[PDB]
Amino acid sequence: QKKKVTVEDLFSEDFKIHDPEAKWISDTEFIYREQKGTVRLWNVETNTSTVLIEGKKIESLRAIRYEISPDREYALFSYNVEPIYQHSYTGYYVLSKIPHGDPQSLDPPEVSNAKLQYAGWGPKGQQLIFIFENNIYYCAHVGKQAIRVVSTGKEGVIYNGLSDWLYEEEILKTHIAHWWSPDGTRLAYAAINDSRVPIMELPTYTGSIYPTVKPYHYPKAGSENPSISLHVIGLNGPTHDLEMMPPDDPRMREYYITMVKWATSTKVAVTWLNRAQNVSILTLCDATTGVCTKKHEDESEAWLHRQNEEPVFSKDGRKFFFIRAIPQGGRGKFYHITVSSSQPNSSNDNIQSITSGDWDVTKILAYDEKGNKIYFLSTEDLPRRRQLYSANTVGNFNRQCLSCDLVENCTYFSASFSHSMDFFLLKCEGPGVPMVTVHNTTDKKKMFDLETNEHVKKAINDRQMPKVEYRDIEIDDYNLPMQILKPATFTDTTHYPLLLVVDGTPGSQSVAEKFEVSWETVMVSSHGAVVVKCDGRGSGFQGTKLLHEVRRRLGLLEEKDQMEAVRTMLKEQYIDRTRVAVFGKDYGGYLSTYILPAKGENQGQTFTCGSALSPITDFKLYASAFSERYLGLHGLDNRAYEMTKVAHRVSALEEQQFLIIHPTADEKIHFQHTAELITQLIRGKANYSLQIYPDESHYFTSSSLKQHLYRSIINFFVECFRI
Amino acid sequence: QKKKVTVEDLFSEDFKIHDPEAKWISDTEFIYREQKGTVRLWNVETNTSTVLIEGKKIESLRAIRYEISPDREYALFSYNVEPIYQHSYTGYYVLSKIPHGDPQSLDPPEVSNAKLQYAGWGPKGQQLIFIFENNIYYCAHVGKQAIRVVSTGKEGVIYNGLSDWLYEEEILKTHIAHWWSPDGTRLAYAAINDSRVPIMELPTYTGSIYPTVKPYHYPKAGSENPSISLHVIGLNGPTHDLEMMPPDDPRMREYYITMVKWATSTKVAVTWLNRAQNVSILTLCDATTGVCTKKHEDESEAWLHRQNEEPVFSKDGRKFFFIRAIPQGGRGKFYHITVSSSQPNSSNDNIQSITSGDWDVTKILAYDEKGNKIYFLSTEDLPRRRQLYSANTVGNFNRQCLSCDLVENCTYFSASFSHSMDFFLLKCEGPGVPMVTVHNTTDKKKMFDLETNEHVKKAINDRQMPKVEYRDIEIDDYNLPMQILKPATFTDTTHYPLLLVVDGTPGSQSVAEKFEVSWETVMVSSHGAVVVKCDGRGSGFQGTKLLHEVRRRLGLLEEKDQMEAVRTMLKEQYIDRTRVAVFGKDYGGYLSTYILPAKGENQGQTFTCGSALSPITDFKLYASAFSERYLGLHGLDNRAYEMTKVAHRVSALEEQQFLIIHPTADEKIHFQHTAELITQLIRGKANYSLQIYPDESHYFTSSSLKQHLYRSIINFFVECFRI
Ligand SMILES: *[C@@H]1O[C@H](CO)[C@@H](O[C@@H]2O[C@H](CO)[C@@H](O[C@@H]3O[C@H](CO)[C@@H](O[C@H]4O[C@H](CO)[C@@H](O)[C@H](O)[C@@H]4O)[C@H](O)[C@@H]3O)[C@H](O)[C@H]2NC(C)=O)[C@H](O)[C@H]1NC(C)=O
Ligand SMILES: *[C@H]1O[C@H](CO)[C@@H](O[C@H]2O[C@H](CO)[C@@H](O[C@H]3O[C@H](CO)[C@@H](O[C@@H]4O[C@H](CO)[C@@H](O)[C@H](O)[C@@H]4O)[C@H](O)[C@@H]3O)[C@H](O)[C@H]2NC(C)=O)[C@H](O)[C@H]1NC(C)=O
Ligand SMILES: *[C@@H]1O[C@H](CO)[C@@H](O[C@@H]2O[C@H](CO)[C@@H](O[C@@H]3O[C@H](CO)[C@@H](O)[C@H](O)[C@@H]3O)[C@H](O)[C@H]2NC(C)=O)[C@H](O)[C@H]1NC(C)=O
Ligand SMILES: *[C@H]1O[C@H](CO)[C@@H](O[C@@H]2O[C@H](CO)[C@@H](O[C@@H]3O[C@H](CO)[C@@H](O)[C@H](O)[C@@H]3O)[C@H](O)[C@H]2NC(C)=O)[C@H](O)[C@H]1NC(C)=O
Ligand SMILES: *[C@H]1O[C@H](CO)[C@@H](O[C@@H]2O[C@H](CO)[C@@H](O[C@@H]3O[C@H](CO)[C@@H](O)[C@H](O)[C@@H]3O)[C@H](O)[C@H]2NC(C)=O)[C@H](O)[C@H]1NC(C)=O
Ligand SMILES: *[C@H]1O[C@H](CO)[C@@H](O[C@@H]2O[C@H](CO)[C@@H](O[C@@H]3O[C@H](CO)[C@@H](O)[C@H](O)[C@@H]3O)[C@H](O)[C@H]2NC(C)=O)[C@H](O)[C@H]1NC(C)=O
Ligand SMILES: *[C@H]1O[C@H](CO)[C@@H](O[C@@H]2O[C@H](CO)[C@@H](O[C@@H]3O[C@H](CO)[C@@H](O)[C@H](O)[C@@H]3O)[C@H](O)[C@H]2NC(C)=O)[C@H](O)[C@H]1NC(C)=O
Ligand SMILES: *[C@H]1O[C@H](CO)[C@@H](O[C@H]2O[C@H](CO)[C@@H](O[C@H]3O[C@H](CO)[C@@H](O)[C@H](O)[C@@H]3O)[C@H](O)[C@H]2NC(C)=O)[C@H](O)[C@H]1NC(C)=O
Ligand SMILES: *[C@@H]1O[C@H](CO)[C@@H](O[C@@H]2O[C@H](CO)[C@@H](O)[C@H](O)[C@H]2NC(C)=O)[C@H](O)[C@H]1NC(C)=O
Ligand SMILES: *[C@H]1O[C@H](CO)[C@@H](O[C@@H]2O[C@H](CO)[C@@H](O)[C@H](O)[C@H]2NC(C)=O)[C@H](O)[C@H]1NC(C)=O
Ligand SMILES: *[C@H]1O[C@H](CO)[C@@H](O[C@@H]2O[C@H](CO)[C@@H](O)[C@H](O)[C@H]2NC(C)=O)[C@H](O)[C@H]1NC(C)=O
Ligand SMILES: *[C@H]1O[C@H](CO)[C@@H](O[C@@H]2O[C@H](CO)[C@@H](O)[C@H](O)[C@H]2NC(C)=O)[C@H](O)[C@H]1NC(C)=O
Repeated sequence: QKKKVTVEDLFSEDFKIHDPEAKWISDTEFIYREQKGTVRLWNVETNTSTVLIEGKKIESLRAIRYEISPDREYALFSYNVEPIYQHSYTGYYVLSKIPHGDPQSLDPPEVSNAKLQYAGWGPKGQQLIFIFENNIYYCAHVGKQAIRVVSTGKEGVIYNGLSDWLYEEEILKTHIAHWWSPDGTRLAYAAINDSRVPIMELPTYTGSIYPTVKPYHYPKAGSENPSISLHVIGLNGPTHDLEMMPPDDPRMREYYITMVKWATSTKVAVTWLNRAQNVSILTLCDATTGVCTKKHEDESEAWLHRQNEEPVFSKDGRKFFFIRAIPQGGRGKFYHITVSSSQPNSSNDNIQSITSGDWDVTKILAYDEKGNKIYFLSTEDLPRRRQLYSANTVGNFNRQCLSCDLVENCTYFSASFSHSMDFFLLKCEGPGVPMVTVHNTTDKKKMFDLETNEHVKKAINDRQMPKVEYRDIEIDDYNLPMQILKPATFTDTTHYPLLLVVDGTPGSQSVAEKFEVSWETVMVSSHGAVVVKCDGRGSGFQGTKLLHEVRRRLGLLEEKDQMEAVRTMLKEQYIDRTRVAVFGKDYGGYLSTYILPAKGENQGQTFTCGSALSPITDFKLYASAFSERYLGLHGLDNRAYEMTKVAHRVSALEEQQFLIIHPTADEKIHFQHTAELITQLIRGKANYSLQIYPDESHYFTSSSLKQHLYRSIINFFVECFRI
Repeated sequence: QKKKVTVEDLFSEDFKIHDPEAKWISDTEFIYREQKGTVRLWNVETNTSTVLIEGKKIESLRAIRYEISPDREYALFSYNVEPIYQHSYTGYYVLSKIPHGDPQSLDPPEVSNAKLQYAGWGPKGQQLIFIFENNIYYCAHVGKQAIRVVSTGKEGVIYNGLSDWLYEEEILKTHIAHWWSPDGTRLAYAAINDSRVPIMELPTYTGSIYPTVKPYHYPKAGSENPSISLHVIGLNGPTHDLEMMPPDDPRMREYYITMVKWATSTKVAVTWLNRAQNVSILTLCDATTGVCTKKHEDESEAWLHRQNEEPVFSKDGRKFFFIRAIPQGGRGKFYHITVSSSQPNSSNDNIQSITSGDWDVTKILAYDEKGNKIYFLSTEDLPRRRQLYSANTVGNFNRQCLSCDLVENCTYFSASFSHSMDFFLLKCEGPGVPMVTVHNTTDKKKMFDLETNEHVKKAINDRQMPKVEYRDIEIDDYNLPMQILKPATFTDTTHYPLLLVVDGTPGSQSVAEKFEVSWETVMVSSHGAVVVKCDGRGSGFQGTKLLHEVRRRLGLLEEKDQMEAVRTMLKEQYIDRTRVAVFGKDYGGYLSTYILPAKGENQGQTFTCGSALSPITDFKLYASAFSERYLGLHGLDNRAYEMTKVAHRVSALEEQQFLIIHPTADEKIHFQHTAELITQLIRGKANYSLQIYPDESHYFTSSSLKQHLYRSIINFFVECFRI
């Protein structure tokens, strides 16, 4: 009847969602970040959305990033930013006054127009720091000249203020590794030493006539990890730099610092996780002593999970709210909020959780000390959803679900409260087209809409959007969610081809009510096929027990859980056994290539064709922090790294078409994996096909490229599908 | 009716030809190298084939190579752990006495069980040398301890006695670069300096956890070439090392030494070719003076060809027989034998050729000074054949064709004469199953058979061998030969798919009556398809004019010549326009990917699918010696390297399937080419498919691998063929 979703549509200015990136500045107003060019400043109390910056950003060579100072008198702009790893704000930095006019290059002292690794504003006034060649420079006053506060930096070897590869990609999940005290007087920063970490060479084939390798420190499983230390310096006066000394538990001689936050302007909280990732230690250090005191500690049989977890302290640095796994009677433990006094005394804990049940809390948003309110997101509704809740810090702990069925057509949520909990920004993300709204904490009434994305709502309604469907299945005391997407003009007579899209990274979640549109949408819409996603054991958001089911068995269970979801889908009559395919990327590529068998024996050849994008195929060749977490430390050969090798599985492979896609200069999952895999396919005399992306990184931060990628992928399955 | 030729057959112990590798030791007997294990020693005069070595070679960890000493009292052996046998004479060597028993490791002085880069026997006695870490060691007596005669060697940078990459692959065509004087008193050796040659890094993805690149000197077009010098040392007494000084012709400031041979035990012949390869200088040097004297010189407009050409001298070092291009009236010049006195005096040449015509002489085999006989191979019969001839060095120069229709069922030939021309070994090579015979020079009578390969003759007769067919076509004053292979059970009703197999390396020859069986045979036999080969301009064995037609036009003409051969084949009715495919490897892969167009416009899409194995795609990235030879020197940008880029052609590509096969650690044609090519396929939004061979070299010296290769190739075409 009307237009099917096509790839062009995917990259259409029509289907582009616009995130206002709203951010509170006070307890009465939020930034009202770019509406579609200009940057405003809404004032919820008395609708006064002033103008802070305008389409003069386009002027500054389309500054990719920008940040208004605290005193709201300047703005920090970055342009010609080039991406490094996951997230890497690293380009040219310019400063300008709030209304408009007169930009200025932010360069270190004595150096000309040079790229910076990071800029960003301080907490108070217009203080700011910027990192150049791994050294931290500071400027209190905008006119003041920069001062090199820390100078032990050494490009690619000694990082301070920013993460090294492993810290950004695996252990800290951010490139930023420094933290200002609340009063902007002291600055805490991690100092990472990759000096003794092995160096991986990345192959190049396109640069000059004689391409050369790009080296960088990357620790494979078992090798030496980056050595880290936490430091703090004064931002006024001689600045005495002090290192925050770590605990002692002999079960913490090799560790990662996974979390650091200021409890007050004198004390800073730190979580110390040991390399084996089975022992954790929360700590309060004196930013003037360097003495850290144990404030709690956890240990697990498998591996500690969710360790970047930031605690919420009471303005007086007194008691605080953390969140961890608590037994929850039977059926593993779940993540819930917990309370402890500021000065936990050696004997026992102040232990006592605020929430409980067989559901996980996923994010503490705020603590209203003036009474008993603690806002957060949870899976209490359905693990596939995200609702905003609130509980009483006192007596009862009654949970009131603020979102739940408010602003309908969407059940996935994110939100932030004003600097007084009064109001809060609330964003959808699904199931319906995403949007941003504003409410007053108490009332819960939509004070107004910030972004509705009508463009998108229109365009979507002009297309045969796929039809969603959730069908919890189950193995053992576990129920595995699994959403199935149907062609939208789905009947029951016709038989459709099955496309299993598997991720399966332990801890992640593939079945959720978020709003997404990718090449999968195109496959369902434009080429009419049903896609199936399922979250087996190892999945997150369903308690420790489920999660840890894959310990030292990476890729074994998930093969069964996935095959079981395929089988139950094969039983239906609106799907024909002959056209079954599988796809997966990253850890998903591993599972993807792991799942190309034949169930039973007489009933062989379950899949027709499969594909893996940047597949990991040997955890011996993968990042320490990841492999060791699920298979335990290597060295003395934990011999879990042997049976998990996907090589053992390709031995089968009889008639399936195998398409491997892999960007050549992949810094996360080295092309080395794909290379080793193909070697096996060759010895095993199997048939494969490779598509390469010469000198390309792991992420695909190019609409142009991402597009080509998708097209390639759809062109593969769509082929081994039509008959 | 009976078995079709299959891949298994190809690698069957049944279809394996056995080359006795017969080699004369005197004027009455040849080695009778391995009959199928044991090594004998036939005595043609009185049938006495003694036994020199036996299946005791299998003993010595299956020595891959072996060589009996001159005094026939010892035997050199060589094996390779991690078996791979190009024949870079590198591995572990052992010495043993002629009958049998007691092997001994040949290691340098003071070093233990270590690999050697080369061994080999001297001319007289049992003298021998061996190269270790690019230094030459000498042992006169078997018991004598080695002496490091030359010690300026530096692994991978300073080679002496052996070629560096470029010298082995392109300019000398051998890894061996040393030559003993006839009397074993003086030793000449090339000293190659790659010190200032750029170093190419080869990507590795499989070795250790952290793969690393493998570096080595490789000169791309325009870069600095290896610097060479010729040296001579005495093998008895203090050994004064002397360098043979090169000429002066300012048109020889940058040169390659392409040929060196001893004229006597005091004089050595050297051919000096300049980098541009358009000026050549034959020279006689005094192995005791170092003074080289011009003895002749050639220059061409295009490029000199066949420069490794060794001259044949009269026992008294007097007059000699060379072979070069001589005008031959009209229609270019052809290669024929030439005579000159030993001491050519400055004025004019002793010039006067012995043979002439529109055919090429391809190899001087011997000179019988006792009269007037000069034996050689030629294309005088048909360029697609090789017959043994003879001519009179005196008065007439009458050519008598010794082979021609002798031992029928085969017209391709190779041969060698005893150390007195009396008898001669004669080997087939085609068209019928290969074999080795023995005749007495005068008589021409088959004294007996040395190797008949009945196994093969049997097995072949049990199979539906493809049917051969030659069909000279023509463009301009040139007739382009083109053999076509038919399915053997070929009718005329049925329509067959066309498989154009193109090589096209300038100077080479693809259409010849040699006996070959590869995946092409399987394609014709087992999958019934007709393959077509054609030799357009640039081909060899048909005079200078034809050859040089491609100068600075690499890939242009050959596209037309090839397309024309395809068209004339398309006209037939036993072939259907719908299933036309093309394949090529190396320079053939270049042409292969160059030929994926549509003739005319309305009659587009000439090919359905094509494939290129290790395709060169940019002569700027190829070996200097090769590119510069056909496109002229680079540097000041000869801008022929731009239009020849295959990139310009892939722009078309609309519906064809493109399968690129490339071994990753290819040292001859860098994977870099395939990488650059794919980048273009991506920008041009074309469809391709890559098959890689992780860490594999360029050659495929593994039956196991070679097999997988073939299978892969047949599996591709056979697919886009069946309907
Ligand atoms: C890698 O790919 C190879 C081909 O690209 C695969 O080889 C085929 O493997 C099958 C099964 O092992 C072989 O048996 C087949 O049996 C079928 C009937 O039983 C035949 O199919 C019929 O229809 C096809 C449709 O195209 C026709 O082409 C065919 O002529 C026939 O009439 C098959 O042809 C064949 O008998 C088959 O021989 C193989 N095919 C070919 C041409 O290689 C291989 O399995 C894959 N994996 C590996 C190498 O292990
Ligand atoms: C500051 O906060 C304001 C809070 O009101 C905000 O205004 C928002 O609220 C009003 C009303 O609550 C929204 O009203 C709009 O939408 C409704 C329903 O679509 C319309 O109602 C009816 O429309 C019919 C037409 O069929 C008309 O005939 C009826 O008389 C009736 O009005 C309204 O007409 C109106 O369009 C308003 O949309 C909403 N604002 C947004 C866009 O979110 C203020 O916007 C805000 N101050 C600023 C700076 O705008
Ligand atoms: C790369 O491969 C893709 C598919 O693997 C090629 O796409 C195909 O291109 C044709 C036309 O170029 C599409 O249209 C066809 O039109 C005829 C009408 O004459 C019709 O009979 C066919 O049914 C077909 O619709 C074809 O649909 C399309 N295939 C798909 C579904 O993608 C592409 O041409 C190749 N090279 C490129 C990208 O240029
Ligand atoms: C990672 O970065 C740190 C700095 O954050 C590096 O520190 C340097 O470590 C070397 C040792 O490898 C020190 O040199 C040694 O000094 C001692 C003096 O006691 C001397 O005996 C040795 O011969 C050697 O010279 C160096 O002083 C130190 N840099 C300074 C001055 O702070 C560290 O090496 C890197 N990785 C690690 C943990 O080794
Ligand atoms: C969390 O994982 C760590 C890492 O395995 C566990 O710690 C222990 O690590 C040490 C490594 O020094 C292992 O010690 C071994 O103990 C045996 C005892 O006979 C000794 O003979 C060996 O020489 C070696 O010292 C030990 O295997 C390992 N413990 C475990 C889990 O087996 C830590 O205990 C784990 N925590 C839990 C219970 O989750
Ligand atoms: C949640 O609320 C939205 C509104 O914010 C709902 O929008 C409605 O979406 C349906 C799609 O099923 C629209 O239907 C279409 O109407 C047009 C009328 O021109 C017709 O041409 C199409 O064939 C189709 O029937 C409907 O117009 C729209 N309602 C309006 C007018 O606002 C939405 O359905 C709800 N859930 C979601 C996200 O689907
Ligand atoms: C390739 O190999 C040769 C040897 O066969 C290299 O010879 C070395 O050349 C360097 C110059 O690049 C010499 O060093 C210089 O020596 C002069 C002597 O007066 C001195 O004044 C300079 O300060 C410098 O040290 C070096 O002596 C020589 N090696 C020896 C001792 O034999 C040659 O350099 C390599 N390729 C080329 C042409 O550079
Ligand atoms: C030394 O030289 C001998 C001289 O010929 C070898 O003999 C060979 O030649 C004879 C005849 O010329 C062959 O005759 C037999 O085979 C043919 C083949 O069909 C028959 O038609 C004929 O009736 C004979 O039966 C020998 O077979 C042939 N021998 C070989 C193997 O070549 C003689 O063999 C050789 N000395 C040795 C060591 O055998
Ligand atoms: C190969 O041919 C030679 C001739 O070169 C044969 O030997 C004699 O040749 C002369 C001609 O110069 C004849 O007059 C003799 O009659 C030949 N010998 C005889 C009687 O056969 C020789 O026999 C052949 N091969 C060998 C040397 O065995
Ligand atoms: C957020 O919006 C609601 C409007 O519905 C406000 O609620 C009123 O608050 C006053 C207290 O200042 C009460 O006395 C009224 O009874 C409330 N109105 C009613 C009847 O709903 C609220 O004031 C707004 N923001 C906040 C938190 O004050
Ligand atoms: C063979 O080629 C060389 C170079 O290509 C010719 O020598 C000259 O080399 C210089 C480089 O310094 C060029 O500038 C000249 O243009 C070259 N001469 C020519 C061909 O114009 C050499 O003469 C060539 N031989 C011939 C005549 O073909
Ligand atoms: C060349 O001669 C051989 C003899 O060595 C011929 O052999 C015959 O080959 C056919 C194959 O078509 C077989 O059917 C016959 O049985 C063979 N003859 C016998 C019985 O020996 C051969 O035909 C000729 N050409 C080639 C190489 O095929």
